[PDB]
Amino acid sequence: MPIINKILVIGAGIAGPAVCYWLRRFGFSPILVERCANLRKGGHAVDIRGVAIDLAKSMGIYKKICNMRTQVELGRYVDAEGNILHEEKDIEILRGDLVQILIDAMGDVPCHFNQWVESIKQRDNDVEVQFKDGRTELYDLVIGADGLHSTTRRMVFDKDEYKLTNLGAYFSAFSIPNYLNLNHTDVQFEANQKLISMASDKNPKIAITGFCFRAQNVLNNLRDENEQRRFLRDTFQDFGWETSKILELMSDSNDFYFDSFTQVKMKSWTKGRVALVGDAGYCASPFPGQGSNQALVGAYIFAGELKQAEGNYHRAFNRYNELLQPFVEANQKFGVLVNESFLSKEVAEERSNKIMQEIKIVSNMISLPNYE
Ligand SMILES: Cc1cc2nc3c(=O)[nH]c(=O)nc-3n(C[C@H](O)[C@H](O)[C@H](O)COP(=O)(O)OP(=O)(O)OC[C@H]3O[C@@H](n4cnc5c(N)ncnc54)[C@H](O)[C@@H]3O)c2cc1C
Repeated sequence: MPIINKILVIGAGIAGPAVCYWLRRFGFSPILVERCANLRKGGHAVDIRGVAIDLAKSMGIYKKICNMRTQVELGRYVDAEGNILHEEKDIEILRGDLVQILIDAMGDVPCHFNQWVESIKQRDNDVEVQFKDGRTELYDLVIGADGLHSTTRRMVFDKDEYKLTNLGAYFSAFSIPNYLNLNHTDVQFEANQKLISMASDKNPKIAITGFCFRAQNVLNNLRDENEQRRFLRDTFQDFGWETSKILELMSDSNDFYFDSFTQVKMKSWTKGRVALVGDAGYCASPFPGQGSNQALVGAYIFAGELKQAEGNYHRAFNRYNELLQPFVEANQKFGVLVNESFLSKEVAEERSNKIMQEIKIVSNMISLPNYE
């Protein structure tokens, strides 16, 4: 039936650039748009596991990813005065490095920045997208790759067609000058169900920080970056160790990110000519560390099923939904299990090791169909 070619992909994270790669490789014409003025490369290291590694090999990015893998030599745990409590010592790679690798591998896929989708209107034979500058454009399909808080999901699906479950924890990531001269070293301070960390590895001039904490009934409006910064500053006031200096340097950080630990549950990730890929449809929260693997696997399956459906997008979408659902369900379950213990050392480590082993295993329990 009618050929599908022109496809809008909204968001340039992991899922968006990955699905553009596979759509273009399989003979479609994806167009990538991003709301931010440039690529957002902030964020902590991610773990590429299992069949996603085979995808990286097929994508010709495996060697690049191995070359960019994290080299941290020393984990260090300290108390509020900086006394050392303890020291320690699939691919782990900084999120931004993976984003750039995927963008680079994309080839000739137009990538547009500072783009604001206002509305998405499904018509008989296409989807009409209006942008906040008044422009209207037509696409055969539209893909939300826009993350946990997906604008696309909100425009396309009714509120009773998705459920966000906030698990009661929040995290932040941002970069600062490496003022403690950490050398391939990660330092972490934990107290009172809060956590702060700082690590310098890839770049000796820069340290990436992270914050983790639990909160309930948040009064603040956390959709705004300034309110996020404010809530973080207020939560960690008087926390100890290096928190004060880190929060001071945060004012000049250009890669700030803040979010909740939240799972997205939907009976379907697709509606008509619209599909969600990655956190937009299936976020499992950071707890199991599967966000990137889900994005990479979902991208491949989405594009493959579309290729084989030869115009029948509803059939492709149904198979996409069905084939990825078991992996997502497993990941979300493991996320909830991790939640139950997050914020004796031996018991805790033993329980954590079992879950991580099981996460590693299910990452290898996906069949990747042959689309070529
Ligand atoms: C800057 C950044 C930092 C992150 N840091 C961490 C971290 O440290 N730890 C962690 O566990 N997870 C982090 N995440 C989430 C993590 O990347 C995801 O869990 C997953 O790995 C990949 O999901 P995704 O590609 O579907 O969505 P995301 O990586 O969230 O990417 C979404 C992309 O869509 C863009 N976007 C959003 N709305 C619109 C719109 N209306 N129009 C166009 N584009 C839009 C975003 O700006 C972003 O580039 C981060 C996400 C971002 C964007």
